[PDB]
Amino acid sequence: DGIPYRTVSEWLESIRMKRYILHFHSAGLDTMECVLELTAEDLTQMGITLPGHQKRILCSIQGF
Repeated sequence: DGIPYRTVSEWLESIRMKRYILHFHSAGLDTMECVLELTAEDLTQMGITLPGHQKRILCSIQGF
């Protein structure tokens, strides 16, 4: 598996981005497996638009 978090929630808590939990559920991103291919364009369309926040989420994913 190799993903260091069990749930999108626990993952988001870890990077202090749990404010965006509802955004992930809205986009039907409910398991960790779903988040692996996110780009900045996908985050934008999720309504996660701030660069800093994108960087935070995307680096975390590369870091898995």
